[PDB]
Amino acid sequence: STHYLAFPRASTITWGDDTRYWSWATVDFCSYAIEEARLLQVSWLDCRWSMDASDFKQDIWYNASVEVMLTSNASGWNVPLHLEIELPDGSKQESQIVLAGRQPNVWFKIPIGKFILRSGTIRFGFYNHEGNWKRGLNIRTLAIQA
Amino acid sequence: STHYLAFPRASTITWGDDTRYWSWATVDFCSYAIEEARLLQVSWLDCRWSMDASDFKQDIWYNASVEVMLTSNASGWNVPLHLEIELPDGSKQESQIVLAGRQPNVWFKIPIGKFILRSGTIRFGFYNHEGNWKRGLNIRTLAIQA
Amino acid sequence: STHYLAFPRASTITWGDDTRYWSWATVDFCSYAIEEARLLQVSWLDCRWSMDASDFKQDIWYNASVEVMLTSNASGWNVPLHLEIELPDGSKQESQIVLAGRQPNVWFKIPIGKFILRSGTIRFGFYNHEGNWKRGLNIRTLAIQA
Amino acid sequence: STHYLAFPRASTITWGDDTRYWSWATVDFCSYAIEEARLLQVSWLDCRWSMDASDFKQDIWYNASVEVMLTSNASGWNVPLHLEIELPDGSKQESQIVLAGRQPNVWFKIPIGKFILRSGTIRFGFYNHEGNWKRGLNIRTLAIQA
Amino acid sequence: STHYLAFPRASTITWGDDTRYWSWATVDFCSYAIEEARLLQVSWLDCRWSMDASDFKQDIWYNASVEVMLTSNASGWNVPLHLEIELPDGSKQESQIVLAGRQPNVWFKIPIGKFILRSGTIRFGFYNHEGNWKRGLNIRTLAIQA
Amino acid sequence: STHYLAFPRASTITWGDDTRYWSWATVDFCSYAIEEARLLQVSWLDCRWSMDASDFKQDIWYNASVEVMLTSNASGWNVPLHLEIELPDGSKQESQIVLAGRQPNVWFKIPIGKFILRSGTIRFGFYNHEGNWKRGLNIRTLAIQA
Amino acid sequence: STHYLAFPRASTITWGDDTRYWSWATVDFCSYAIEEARLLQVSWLDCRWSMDASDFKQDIWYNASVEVMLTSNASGWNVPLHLEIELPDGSKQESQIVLAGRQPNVWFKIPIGKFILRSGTIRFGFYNHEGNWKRGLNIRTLAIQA
Amino acid sequence: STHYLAFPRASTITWGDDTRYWSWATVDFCSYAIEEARLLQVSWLDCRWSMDASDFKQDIWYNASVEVMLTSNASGWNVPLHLEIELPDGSKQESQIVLAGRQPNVWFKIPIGKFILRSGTIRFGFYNHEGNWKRGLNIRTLAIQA
Amino acid sequence: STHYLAFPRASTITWGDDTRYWSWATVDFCSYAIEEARLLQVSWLDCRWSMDASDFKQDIWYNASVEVMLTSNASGWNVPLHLEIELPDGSKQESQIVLAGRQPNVWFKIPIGKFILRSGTIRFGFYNHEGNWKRGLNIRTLAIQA
Amino acid sequence: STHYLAFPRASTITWGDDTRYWSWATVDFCSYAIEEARLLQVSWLDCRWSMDASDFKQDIWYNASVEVMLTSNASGWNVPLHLEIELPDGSKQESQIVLAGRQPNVWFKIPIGKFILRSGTIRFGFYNHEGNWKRGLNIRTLAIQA
Ligand SMILES: CC(=O)N[C@@H]1[C@@H](O)[C@H](O[C@@H]2O[C@H](CO)[C@@H](O[C@@H]3O[C@H](CO)[C@@H](O)[C@H](O)[C@H]3NC(C)=O)[C@H](O)[C@H]2NC(C)=O)[C@@H](CO)O[C@H]1O
Ligand SMILES: CC(=O)N[C@@H]1[C@@H](O)[C@H](O[C@@H]2O[C@H](CO)[C@@H](O[C@@H]3O[C@H](CO)[C@@H](O)[C@H](O)[C@H]3NC(C)=O)[C@H](O)[C@H]2NC(C)=O)[C@@H](CO)O[C@H]1O
Ligand SMILES: CC(=O)N[C@@H]1[C@@H](O)[C@H](O[C@@H]2O[C@H](CO)[C@@H](O[C@@H]3O[C@H](CO)[C@@H](O)[C@H](O)[C@H]3NC(C)=O)[C@H](O)[C@H]2NC(C)=O)[C@@H](CO)O[C@H]1O
Ligand SMILES: CC(=O)N[C@@H]1[C@@H](O)[C@H](O[C@@H]2O[C@H](CO)[C@@H](O[C@@H]3O[C@H](CO)[C@@H](O)[C@H](O)[C@H]3NC(C)=O)[C@H](O)[C@H]2NC(C)=O)[C@@H](CO)O[C@H]1O
Ligand SMILES: CC(=O)N[C@@H]1[C@@H](O)[C@H](O[C@@H]2O[C@H](CO)[C@@H](O[C@@H]3O[C@H](CO)[C@@H](O)[C@H](O)[C@H]3NC(C)=O)[C@H](O)[C@H]2NC(C)=O)[C@@H](CO)O[C@H]1O
Ligand SMILES: CC(=O)N[C@@H]1[C@@H](O)[C@H](O[C@@H]2O[C@H](CO)[C@@H](O[C@@H]3O[C@H](CO)[C@@H](O)[C@H](O)[C@H]3NC(C)=O)[C@H](O)[C@H]2NC(C)=O)[C@@H](CO)O[C@H]1O
Ligand SMILES: CC(=O)N[C@@H]1[C@@H](O)[C@H](O[C@@H]2O[C@H](CO)[C@@H](O[C@@H]3O[C@H](CO)[C@@H](O)[C@H](O)[C@H]3NC(C)=O)[C@H](O)[C@H]2NC(C)=O)[C@@H](CO)O[C@H]1O
Ligand SMILES: CC(=O)N[C@@H]1[C@@H](O)[C@H](O[C@@H]2O[C@H](CO)[C@@H](O[C@@H]3O[C@H](CO)[C@@H](O)[C@H](O)[C@H]3NC(C)=O)[C@H](O)[C@H]2NC(C)=O)[C@@H](CO)O[C@H]1O
Ligand SMILES: CC(=O)N[C@@H]1[C@@H](O)[C@H](O[C@@H]2O[C@H](CO)[C@@H](O[C@@H]3O[C@H](CO)[C@@H](O)[C@H](O)[C@H]3NC(C)=O)[C@H](O)[C@H]2NC(C)=O)[C@@H](CO)O[C@H]1O
Ligand SMILES: CC(=O)N[C@@H]1[C@@H](O)[C@H](O[C@@H]2O[C@H](CO)[C@@H](O[C@@H]3O[C@H](CO)[C@@H](O)[C@H](O)[C@H]3NC(C)=O)[C@H](O)[C@H]2NC(C)=O)[C@@H](CO)O[C@H]1O
Repeated sequence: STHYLAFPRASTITWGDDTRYWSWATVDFCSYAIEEARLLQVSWLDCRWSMDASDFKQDIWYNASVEVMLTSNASGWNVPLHLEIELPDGSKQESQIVLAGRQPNVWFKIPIGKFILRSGTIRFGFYNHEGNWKRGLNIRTLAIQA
Repeated sequence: STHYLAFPRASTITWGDDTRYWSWATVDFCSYAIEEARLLQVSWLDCRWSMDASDFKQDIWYNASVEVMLTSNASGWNVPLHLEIELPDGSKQESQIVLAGRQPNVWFKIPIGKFILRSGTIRFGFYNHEGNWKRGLNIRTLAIQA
Repeated sequence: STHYLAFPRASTITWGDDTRYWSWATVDFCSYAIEEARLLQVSWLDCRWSMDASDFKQDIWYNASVEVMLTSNASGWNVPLHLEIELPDGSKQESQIVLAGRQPNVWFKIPIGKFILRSGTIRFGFYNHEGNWKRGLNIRTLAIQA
Repeated sequence: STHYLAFPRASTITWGDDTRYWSWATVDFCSYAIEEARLLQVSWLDCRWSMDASDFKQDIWYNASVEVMLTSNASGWNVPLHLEIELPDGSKQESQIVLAGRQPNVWFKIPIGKFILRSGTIRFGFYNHEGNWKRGLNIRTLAIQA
Repeated sequence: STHYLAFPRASTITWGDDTRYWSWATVDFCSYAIEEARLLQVSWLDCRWSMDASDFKQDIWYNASVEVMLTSNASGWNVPLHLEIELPDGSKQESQIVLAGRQPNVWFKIPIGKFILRSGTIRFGFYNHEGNWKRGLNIRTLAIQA
Repeated sequence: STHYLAFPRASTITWGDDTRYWSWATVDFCSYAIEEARLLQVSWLDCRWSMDASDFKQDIWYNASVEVMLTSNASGWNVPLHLEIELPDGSKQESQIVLAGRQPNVWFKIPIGKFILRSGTIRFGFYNHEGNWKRGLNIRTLAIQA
Repeated sequence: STHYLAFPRASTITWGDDTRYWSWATVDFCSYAIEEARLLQVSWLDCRWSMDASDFKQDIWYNASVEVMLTSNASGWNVPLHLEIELPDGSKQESQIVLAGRQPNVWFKIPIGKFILRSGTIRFGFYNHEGNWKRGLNIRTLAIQA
Repeated sequence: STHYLAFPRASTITWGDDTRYWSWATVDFCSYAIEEARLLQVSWLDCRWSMDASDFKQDIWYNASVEVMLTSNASGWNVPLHLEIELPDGSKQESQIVLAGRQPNVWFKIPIGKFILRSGTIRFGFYNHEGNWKRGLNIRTLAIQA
Repeated sequence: STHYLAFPRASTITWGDDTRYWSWATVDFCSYAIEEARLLQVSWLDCRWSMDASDFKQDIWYNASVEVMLTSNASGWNVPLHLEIELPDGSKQESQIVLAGRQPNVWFKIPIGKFILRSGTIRFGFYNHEGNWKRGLNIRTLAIQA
Repeated sequence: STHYLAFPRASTITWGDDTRYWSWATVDFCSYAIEEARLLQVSWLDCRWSMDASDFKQDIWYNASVEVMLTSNASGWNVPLHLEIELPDGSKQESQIVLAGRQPNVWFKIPIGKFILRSGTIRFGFYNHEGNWKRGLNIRTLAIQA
């Protein structure tokens, strides 16, 4: 069951405020006004939510997902999209996914890992820092469940 | 626009795990499994979410709401439901609302106050500690917006 | 806000007129002479007000309460006191309360349910038909509010 | 002894919802929240409670009163205030009273007549339909006694 | 260019003053205090502004719009919302729109027709008189332009 | 609360169409295209909106204002600007204001009087007919409130 | 006591398979997966279960009910919904009900008549063939009891 | 998804009406009154529902189950319980199950076979005709699904 | 005579893309669409145009100005606004101006210095880095003349 | 929106300084003194602005236009006017326009192409090098927009 939904405005997005690279659109989500982050083009693709471990219950397994959509204009996804949960000790749940040739214009949930706590910043995010242009990824929300 | 939804499982509820007083029900909320906290009866009514200030962006006004529903069986609401945001310094946004004779079986958003930052625990919650029995309040989510 | 107060004389009470089981006392209620129904002892405990739906406004949520007092001599309340609103179609808001170990000699409002109308008899009441003796309940009024 | 109190919200008041002519104010009446109907000015003065005969016990004489207050701003009462109980057969207990030069700011009970039953709508009310402006009548409650 | 903005208080709304069906909320509109008409529920949905033809210039084409918002609680809009301009000769610009499955929580301008004059009442409005319940339409203003 | 905004295009302005004396400029006003009337120079300064009394609700006090701006080039305002509401009976709410030495380049609302109805043309306007040149007054809108 | 429950998939529904007019939704009913028939809109409303008399015991009175729910979007029910049991000889138990202005979002059982046997098709159903659009009826099950 | 539930009263049970061998108990099943068939003891164990093929849709695969419970007093189940669907042509889907040493006091669904149609009696049932005593099987319902 | 006009979009503005501090508005400038940079509030006030020396003619004196407007809401200008032209060798034309108590709502041209060339980046700008809040400066254009 | 206006004095014009062929005239442009380049007659028609790529923002599409006017004395335009943007790599946006038989004495914007950057001279210009005499073209400004 879902503990937190966090919307991309609560995240840090490199070039997030620069309309050459990113855009925002107001939409309804089960009666709540949210803003989707809509990637036009960027090379330093980086989206991180920062939350404290004390926000979460200890001695219980959490899983985290990011809900996204590829547009008809999608390109540059022939590279590994790195998925990361950083715990307060400095350790990392590292995984990757390749978004190339997935169906456009449907929402899908990318799992970004699992964690358990036994106080301090937890980072949830995805990134690709390579010199190619990523285009046409829409971000809806980070979900944290237990 | 909505930055965080936090579901009652992420909160501390006095007698929350005791099926004499509280129950839980799995439902769908925009593709996501959540559990509604469904009050049968309690005298110490207390629900608190704990989040850290570093979860939030500075130099911007946040408002916080709690989405609830009264059942057909609702009673004991002829008392002030106290609403509280506690900031890290110990200071408090205190307000109250009276839920008696409201429409049952419709979701409504109780505003619990505003805050702005210029690091540390922020508490979002509602409570009534009086010796009467509160009955038939369903809790969906805490919403934090900016 | 309160639409109708109905005093126990306007109700049907099994054995109401039999001074072995029930008694009446004249008192003042806000400038108005009323008679409290004071249960000495009864096994068939049954109190019903009958009012017509056309007495009430449609497309609005009503709640109904019964104001009572337990005496120092109270006993037999370790049973479910059944609470009922019967609508004209035959359908029922069924709930219960247990009066055992409440404070004696203070007025309290028992909620007996909620209703909304979209013509015909509406019944408001409480009953316990078990073979034990209920003792020491004083009834002041049925309140109907919106 | 009092069988029913009915508050003006349960009644039909011509222009009742129109704040050019009528207003409402929340006050307490013996633990119960009621709304007083407070006439600012109206020419078609008409207040009617509708209750069914089956609400009442047969073979017993009922009397009905309306508790009102004139304000310091009272005027237009140099006309007959018509008092009426309409029985289900269509027949009417007609009387009148002149409110001019009465003490302001004290509650007084206007008797509006008597009835006995041996099923159907009973109307309790007062009216004046003349082209002058009635001002400064506050209505508390209809009382029905036996 | 805009000749008149007319706010819903200047209009006739069936059940407009009845808080079971309609509500009002004070908001700012470019320096000016206006009241939005916020439909909770009604079956006889009818909103008409009445203005005289002499208010308007002759031998010039006017267009008229009504600015509205659907809430997240919107329902009953799977029926034709009738749009009408009645000229003083009795003739009518009749059109309709279906509001079902539109984006909630965004203002949009419904065009209600065009007219040209070559003295007497002009009616601008929208209605649906069917026995279903319309819910969750907020009305900002009628605009008349030329 | 505001009932009608009327823009200067809906008014009669002596020499309004003559670009030696008056000019017009398209601007946005809360999403609505309006045209400001911008006085360059005129001696017969006269601006009148004509609306019918039946456009307005009876038994309620209306106030009317005209929102204007003086430019840096303002002059000839060392005379009384006459403010007038003409009612259908022929009677007039006459007031005046002196615009000399006010702050330029800020919008301010000139109150032009009050009226109540207990059918026919109502005129709202301002004028000065003296042989001097009035210069540099920009007109935004007539507001009618209740 | 209940002899058969028959779910709408076992019935014939005009336009049942056409998602412009009807939809289906999988839900749980006491451990059993059923599909509710959910009317969006249709003009030829017709739902018939066909069962043989030999399915049933002779010399005993059966009653049949259909359990339905009106949605918040309900409309077109200001017409008689015809209720019909056709026996093998061709004879019919004809009755009707009007669903307009009933509470939405609660299950209720429509009785569709009675039969007794002393071999061949029995039809249980409801229909309305008029040119208006029926909307927002959800069907759970036909119940046959004795 | 479930097409028909058929309760044991609709079936033929050898010695069903003889309280030495079988008993019945009224219980609630998702708001419907049903009677469980509760085997005390019998040697000729035989339960058959009879329905006509025309009750069912052709060219679609049906499966049938019987929901039962073994009591703490269960015995004699160390034999094959024969499961049978007889089609109208006379052909039979024959299978068996052994109920010995199953968990008592939990409902479980015995599959009794599959069928497809390309008019006439279909028999669904289970039997054991051996001379031993079967004891402590409770029958809830036959389910037919597609 | 004017050689180049450069509009604030062509410049770097600290917090320029952050709507907490800066905003943009589309306006017409002699038939050309430009965006005015409109300061709401900022502490690090910094605006720099970057152009290359090869953009300019050598052996001729250029002067540079910035056209701005203070709003009615202006504040924090009781500090020196630093004006700067940086030449490619690293040398700087430094001057300052105090904007406090200037006329609001009129465009004025701030001279930011002079330069002459005898290849490389030239920076034209104004800044104030002090910890107070600057508010209500609108920027139209940098002008370069010779 | 417009990023730069560049006036013909900032450009190189073959024979620009020779009053046999070209002339200059001081005029006002939105408060700014500019000089129009007014062609009397020339055979080598060539006008080039030189700006550096670092003057412009990367990863964004720019379009460039030249605003001109033909005089009543215009002639020699029965040839292709070549339009050119040269990028630093040496590559070219080549297009052409024919100015013969256009309206004289109105400003019009000739688009000269589009560019995007992913450091060095960018050339914007128009030319015709043929041996005929071009006459009566007035140049106002190069506009660069994004
Ligand atoms: C050269 C190549 O392979 N392709 C180019 C892209 O690399 C380039 O993207 C930009 O790359 C720079 C350099 O990595 C990014 O900035 C760096 O990354 C982070 C920003 O948070 C920071 O830690 C580094 O200091 C910073 N180094 C710099 C400024 O060089 C920059 O974010 C990328 N820009 C964008 C818009 O994504 C793109 C666009 O510049 O061009 C390709 O040709
Ligand atoms: C007697 C009466 O009228 N009311 C009874 C209620 O008081 C009682 O609810 C319990 O009340 C007690 C005292 O208010 C609660 O105790 C407190 O719990 C809080 C938070 O966990 C703790 O901080 C206090 O120190 C603690 N004080 C104690 C233990 O005395 C207790 O939580 C309430 N329990 C519930 C389930 O609401 C109920 C049931 O005990 O009966 C009423 O009749
Ligand atoms: C049996 C026992 O241990 N306790 C006795 C009580 O049962 C008994 O109360 C009386 O109970 C009967 C039946 O429960 C009540 O009679 C019923 O009355 C209602 C209408 O009032 C009618 O619908 C029923 O048919 C009728 N059933 C009968 C007569 O069998 C009766 O009201 C109860 N009386 C009182 C005063 O409550 C008490 C009192 O006699 O004695 C206990 O020992
Ligand atoms: C002119 C004068 O001396 N007095 C005016 C009043 O007559 C007038 O009061 C309004 O009078 C009309 C007519 O009596 C009322 O309309 C009546 O309303 C009733 C109830 O709904 C309805 O049954 C009648 O058919 C209807 N008569 C009609 C339609 O003519 C109206 O209710 C009165 N208004 C109020 C607010 O009481 C007032 C207001 O117009 O002005 C006096 O000057
Ligand atoms: C003479 C002086 O000092 N100032 C002159 C201004 O008076 C004059 O303005 C014009 O004045 C005339 C007379 O007041 C205006 O004409 C009047 O207009 C109204 C209708 O608008 C009409 O009912 C009157 O009959 C008419 N008066 C006449 C013609 O007798 C006229 O509108 C004014 N014009 C303007 C542009 O405001 C100006 C301009 O003529 O000149 C000054 O010298
Ligand atoms: C125009 C108007 O007022 N109402 C229209 C509706 O009538 C129409 O519903 C369709 O109506 C037709 C005619 O009644 C229905 O077809 C009929 O019904 C059965 C089919 O089971 C058949 O036995 C009849 O002969 C057949 N008559 C024909 C085909 O003419 C049809 O089922 C209705 N459609 C639906 C989806 O309910 C609707 C939609 O067509 O439009 C209204 O405007
Ligand atoms: C029965 C059904 O299908 N739905 C019910 C609705 O009919 C009903 O709303 C009320 O409906 C009537 C008629 O549509 C409306 O009465 C009319 O009011 C108008 C405007 O005042 C007037 O012109 C008509 O003369 C009058 N018709 C009558 C009285 O016969 C009435 O305004 C509606 N009320 C509301 C609140 O919208 C609603 C509520 O009763 O219930 C539905 O079930
Ligand atoms: C003797 C032994 O070992 N066991 C005894 C059981 O046989 C007996 O149960 C009864 O068995 C008979 C024969 O199996 C059953 O009669 C049969 O009933 C069917 C269906 O009606 C019918 O087709 C047969 O003709 C009939 N067979 C006959 C008459 O021979 C009978 O239904 C069984 N009864 C019960 C209650 O299950 C029991 C009880 O007599 O005793 C065992 O000792
Ligand atoms: C403390 C006080 O009275 N004033 C506060 C403002 O100073 C503060 O504005 C921010 O101030 C900081 C400190 O100078 C600025 O940070 C600097 O920004 C420049 C430009 O990017 C950067 O080069 C410096 O490294 C950086 N120093 C840091 C971060 O340590 C910052 O830009 C200012 N922000 C704004 C919006 O102007 C405001 C809120 O930011 O709070 C005042 O109370
Ligand atoms: C001869 C004819 O039919 N018409 C004559 C025009 O051709 C002539 O204009 C001059 O033309 C020459 C050649 O087109 C131009 O010279 C060129 O200038 C460019 C750059 O300015 C340079 O790259 C070339 O090297 C150079 N070519 C040479 C020198 O051969 C010259 O610019 C033109 N002059 C003008 C004023 O446009 C005119 C004027 O002499 O006379 C026509 O009759």
